[PDB]
Amino acid sequence: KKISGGSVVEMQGDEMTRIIWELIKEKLIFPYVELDLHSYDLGIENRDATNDQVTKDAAEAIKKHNVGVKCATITPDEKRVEEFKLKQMWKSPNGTIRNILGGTVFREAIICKNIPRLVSGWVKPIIIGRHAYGDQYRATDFVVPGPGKVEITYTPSDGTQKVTYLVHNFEEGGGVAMGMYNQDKSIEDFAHSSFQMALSKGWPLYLSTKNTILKKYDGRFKDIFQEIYDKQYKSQFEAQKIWYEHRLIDDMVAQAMKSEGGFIWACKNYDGDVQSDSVAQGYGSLGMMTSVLVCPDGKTVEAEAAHGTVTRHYRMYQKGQETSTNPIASIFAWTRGLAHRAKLDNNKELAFFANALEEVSIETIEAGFMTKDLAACIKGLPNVQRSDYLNTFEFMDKLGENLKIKLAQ
Amino acid sequence: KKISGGSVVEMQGDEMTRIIWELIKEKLIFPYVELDLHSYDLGIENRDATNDQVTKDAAEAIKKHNVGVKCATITPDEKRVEEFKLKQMWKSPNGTIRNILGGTVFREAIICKNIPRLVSGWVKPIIIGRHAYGDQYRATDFVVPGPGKVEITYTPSDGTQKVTYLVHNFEEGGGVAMGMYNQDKSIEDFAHSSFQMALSKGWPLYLSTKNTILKKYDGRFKDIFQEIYDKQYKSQFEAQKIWYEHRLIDDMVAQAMKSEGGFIWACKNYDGDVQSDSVAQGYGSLGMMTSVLVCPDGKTVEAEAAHGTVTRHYRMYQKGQETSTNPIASIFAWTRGLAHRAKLDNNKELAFFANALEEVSIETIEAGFMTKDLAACIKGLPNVQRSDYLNTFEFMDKLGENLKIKLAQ
Ligand SMILES: NC(=O)c1ccc[n+]([C@@H]2O[C@H](COP(=O)([O-])OP(=O)(O)OC[C@H]3O[C@@H](n4cnc5c(N)ncnc54)[C@H](OP(=O)(O)O)[C@@H]3O)[C@@H](O)[C@H]2O)c1
Ligand SMILES: NC(=O)c1ccc[n+]([C@@H]2O[C@H](COP(=O)([O-])OP(=O)(O)OC[C@H]3O[C@@H](n4cnc5c(N)ncnc54)[C@H](OP(=O)(O)O)[C@@H]3O)[C@@H](O)[C@H]2O)c1
Ligand SMILES: [Mg+2]
Ligand SMILES: [Mg+2]
Repeated sequence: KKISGGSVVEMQGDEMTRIIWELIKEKLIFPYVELDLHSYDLGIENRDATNDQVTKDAAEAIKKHNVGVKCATITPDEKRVEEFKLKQMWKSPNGTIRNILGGTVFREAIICKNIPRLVSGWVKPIIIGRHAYGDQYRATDFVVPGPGKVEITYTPSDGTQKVTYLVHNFEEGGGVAMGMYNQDKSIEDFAHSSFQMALSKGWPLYLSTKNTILKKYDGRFKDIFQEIYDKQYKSQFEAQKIWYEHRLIDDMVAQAMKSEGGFIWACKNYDGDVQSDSVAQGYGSLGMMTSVLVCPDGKTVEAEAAHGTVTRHYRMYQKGQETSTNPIASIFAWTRGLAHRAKLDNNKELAFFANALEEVSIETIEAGFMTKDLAACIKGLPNVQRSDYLNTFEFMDKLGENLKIKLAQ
Repeated sequence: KKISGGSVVEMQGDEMTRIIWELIKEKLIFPYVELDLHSYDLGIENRDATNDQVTKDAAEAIKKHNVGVKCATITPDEKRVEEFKLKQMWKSPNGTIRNILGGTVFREAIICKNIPRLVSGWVKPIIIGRHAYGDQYRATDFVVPGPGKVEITYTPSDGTQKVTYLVHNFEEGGGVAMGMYNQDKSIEDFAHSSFQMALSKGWPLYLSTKNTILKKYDGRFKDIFQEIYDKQYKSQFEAQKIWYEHRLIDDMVAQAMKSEGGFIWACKNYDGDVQSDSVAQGYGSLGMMTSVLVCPDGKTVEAEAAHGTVTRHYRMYQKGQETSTNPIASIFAWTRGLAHRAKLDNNKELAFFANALEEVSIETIEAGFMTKDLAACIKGLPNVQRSDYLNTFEFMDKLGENLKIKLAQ
């Protein structure tokens, strides 16, 4: 019999992931779960034929039904215009979905006992939440060709005095300057999503800033987090035996390095962008990392794999050659989206399914069945032999059958 | 029989490091090397006595004689002005010496094979250089208390052809905003010290930036490094089988994590401050890290331990309790200073001494004779027993006695 799974927006995507995506639904999901499924094809073909409007449609569909699961999509560049004869160099679907939904993106590992990390001691997930707006990413930067002054000026709407600050007087030669900003409302959303994510996963939360030097800019993030914590989350944190602390970024990267893991780490835009590439690598393959967008509203979530379409593997797949692409990240996109769906609907049976699929995936790996990327974590890439791993399809077949066995009890 | 070691400027310091400093000189340096020493007591009491003049004097002496070796010093805060009745909250001696000399600080680990790192494969040194100036550290930040526009502006010295960059029109509520800059001259210096360090150590060099988004601000860093490489350093790198490449920060932090080590990593101001704490902890104890200032002139160096005065340890020492403070970093401040003295004076015998003391230090530890911090890296802090390590004095006595053995050869 089939579990009543509810409403979910489903976004098909490109290349290697698209093939894996279909295998996941066919073999892992639809056999066990009936869904009020709203599909939008964000394949690059159907994106061009609708002028990116299927993307905006899907973002709004997530806003309406609250749970989005998305396959990796090609982000058009020049090479990709030539490739598909694209009418316009369309923007990142993730950029467009983020911008429409708001929210913070959090990256959580999938951890298996028999797969060594690069940071030996990481035994639990370090979940980085990256504040997705402003700072360096909406900066206004320029070359300073020669002598002159760079000033920054605030002009109040309430009539009162314009303020002008000298940033630097270039007396000889030139250089470089920029302005950047953040927005109180965005910082509050970032805060809300981080507090909520910590309360739902059951881990403490740390915020990193550099407020020792950026006393006003970063002080603001620190103040906003503290004041939201105090008036809206503190007592749930203590009832759950969790805490919230602000840290200096220099202390935090050191603490994360020495940690066992088991915490949420809210990062500023740039720090999240960098520190999450470090942490993912410290865990191992990107095939073991999801990327989940969590809106401030408590309700709306969008889940994907942290990696891309895996073009290189797709090229070999197009040539009739062997592939071993890790599907775990795509699977946990499904399971983590489904678990959130189940939390919204109070659906014990769906929560039970999502968790059992995670367990089947981990157990199957723990038993010796794994893709090449994972075999390389054990032996070192130069020593992997063909008998150490399964191809993509053998691995999915195995997971599909172990799942079936696990679901019978 | 003594080695003529030449001219060295020596700077005494504070607390636990100060005790260790004297021991190093008495037991490891002075029995073997005669020096034209120029001593300066940058202990906290003497800085106060001379209104921080001894710090400026020391820095002018480094300028004159080209090599400096410095013990860890107290940076005054409120609590410290109380402790010593300081007539003013004196500036960090590091930042006073750095501003006077120019130069870029580079951090290099000491690696022993029986001491595990936190990061698996790190087997060779990852030497981060930090651009010492500008960006966040000389920025102009402020709170935006309500609606209004923020604009940053460049006005050429002749007062003509002003360019205004709108950073944000804050329509509802407020936020935060910032102007920052860098300077061509400073960036060139940074490039020269990085290229020189790479060619002296015999490692390749990477420069990390975020030029995918900061196209003008960071492309300037990239362009300047590239034009100084192509004009002045390329043929030397090629003769030494060594390369220079620019990397995106996101790629670099991932590369470093996956690496076996063995490169110089030039970082921008903020990235250097952050990633060097991450890397230091990835290696283990701070007692195994030095911090060497290298001036663009090719000639002038200042060496010290990357750690501080180890105040916690010093308190135990002041109450007549046993202490175990790693002196390796202070020793490598002396050996790396003396090697640079040797390079400048073409002093084979001094060069031999420096390297032998480094070897002795590593071998002693590799043979099981070590301080508590290192025993903690092997066993885990909670599992360390007294018999797993040596106390400070026992450890120095053992080095001094292995050193004497090695010098008979
Ligand atoms: N959210 C998104 O939709 C998203 C995110 C990132 C990138 N992209 C897009 O995806 C495309 C590919 O970009 P990319 O090559 O930079 O990124 P990628 O797809 O993440 O692939 C980079 C490399 O990482 C390894 N890898 C990644 N995912 C893996 C998996 N599931 N299993 C095994 N190995 C995996 C592979 O290493 P080896 O090659 O060494 O095997 C692979 O070639 C681009 O079109 C880009 O725009 C999309
Ligand atoms: N370059 C400099 O001159 C410099 C740099 C940094 C700090 N400081 C000054 O140093 C003082 C102390 O600052 P801090 O306490 O933050 O930093 P610290 O002196 O570096 O001590 C930090 C902690 O790291 C461990 N540690 C550091 N050095 C060690 C060594 N050689 N052997 C074994 N363990 C070591 C100890 O950990 P456990 O306590 O866990 O054992 C120690 O308590 C302050 O006055 C500060 O201003 C100076
Ligand atoms: Mg990134
Ligand atoms: Mg730092």
